[PDB]
This record gives sequence, structure tokens and C-alpha cells, in this order.
Amino acid sequence: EPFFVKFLKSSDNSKCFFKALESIKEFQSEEYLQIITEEEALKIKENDRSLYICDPFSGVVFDHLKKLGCRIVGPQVVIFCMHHQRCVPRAEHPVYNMVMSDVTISCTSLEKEKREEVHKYVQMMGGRVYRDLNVSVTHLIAGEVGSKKYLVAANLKKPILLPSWIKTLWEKSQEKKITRYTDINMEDFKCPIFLGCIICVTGLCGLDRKEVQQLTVKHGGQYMGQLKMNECTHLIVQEPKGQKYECAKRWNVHCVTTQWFFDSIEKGFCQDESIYKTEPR
Repeated sequence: EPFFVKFLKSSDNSKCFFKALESIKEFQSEEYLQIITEEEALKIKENDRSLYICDPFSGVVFDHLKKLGCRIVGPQVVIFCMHHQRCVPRAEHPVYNMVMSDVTISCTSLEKEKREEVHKYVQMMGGRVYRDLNVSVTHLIAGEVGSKKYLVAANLKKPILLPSWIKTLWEKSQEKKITRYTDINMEDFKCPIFLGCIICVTGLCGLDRKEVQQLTVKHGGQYMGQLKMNECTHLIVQEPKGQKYECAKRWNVHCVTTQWFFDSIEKGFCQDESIYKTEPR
């Protein structure tokens, strides 16, 4: 169980850094423990394959150690591992803490930029990233609804959460409020059933029209009174006929039956449009 470590001592550090120094001393002999001055650290030109520990993941020294490929982890990682009696992680990427330690996420319907931001957070918290979905994926970060991946996840009945969940976990992490992803409520971050949809309706009685209107707003979607191109995503129609229908069909907009809208709210996620196509043929 012993492992070779190097602590980096600066002036600013630290609250946890010193909890770590001690925690390790009670765990193993100093033979495995080295303490490095920022000067000493900068001289290193080779990856010892040792374990380096830095409290601030931003700094001239950090950048150097990271560029080399060294294994860097935050003090909170050591404390976490010591207390849970589980081995420290191998740091292909620097791991600041273990809040997200046993979780493996996936992403869909996110701006490439947003995706990368989430990945950096998940990685720095002891989590992994799995683009393709299989048994091992535990959570799906979704920016919107509709993709195949989104549908496969909903079928496997896996938690479909917003990027805010990750941002929250991270932010509540720096600030000493939380130590585990389970400490907050996933429920409050569920991806709205119609998030991303812009729904229009036709041929429904005023009562029904007003119902889908407020149910849409209640589930993250946007309601539009009229069908405008480059603005409407779904047009709820019962049958393949009418001037409005033919126009939506012309714009390549989804024409679906009410069955789609209400089954979505029933099942708890946005249904596949192919199953509810207004047009049979």
C-alpha cells in the first residue's frame, strides 16, 4: 500500500495541504515522502512517475509539472483516500478532489465548448468520461433533448442531468460545502422533458391548445402561437392536411400527433418523433 509522494511547499498553502502532510506521516515512513521547494520543482526535467501534490492547480510550477506529464493531485484527494481506505487514483490528468470519484458521465446536445468545460470539471473531481453509452455509464449530461444518445439513455433509464449539476458540484466544492456528488439533489437538475423544443399547434380546441401551451412552459420547452421558419421545431397536428401542415412539411419541421406530447410527459422524457409522425406514409 505504500506510495512515493512529493509535497510542494509554497507561501500561500494551505488548509488541506497540511492535513495531508500529517495524514500521510501516520500512514507510511518518510522514506516515501519528499518535500519540494518551488525552486527544486522547477529543475525537474523528468517524470519520476512519483505522485506530486499541489493545492492550487494554477501556477508557474503546476504548469511545468503538468507539461511533463507528472501525476498531480489536490490535497483533498489524499484526505479522501486515506479516510476511505481506497487507493489513490493514477493521474493521467490532474485530479483536484474525489467529489465525483465513482461517477462516469457522457454528454449530448452540448456546444463543443460547453462539453469540454464539463469534462475538465468531471476529471478534476475524480470522475471519468465515456462518450459512447454502455453499462458503465452512470450519468448523462444533456444540454437539450432529442438526440439518439438522449433516447438510448432514457430507455436504459439513466439519470439525464443538466450541465448545471456539474457546475454546481464544482462550485460547491472549492467552497467547503460538499465532499461528495451525492450530497446534493440530482432531482433538482433533471433535464426538462421539452428543453430545446419550440412547439406549435394546429386544429385543437382553445382549451386543449392552452393546455399544451402551459405544459410546454412547465417542461422547459417554448410555445409559439404561430409557425415561423427557423423558429419552430415541432408542429403538433393530428392529420396530414391543411395549409399550415403543408408548410411545416415543406420546411422539414417535425409533424407529430398529440400522443407524442402527452406520452413524453407520461414517460418523463422527449419521445422519438418517428413513432408519432403525423404522416403515416
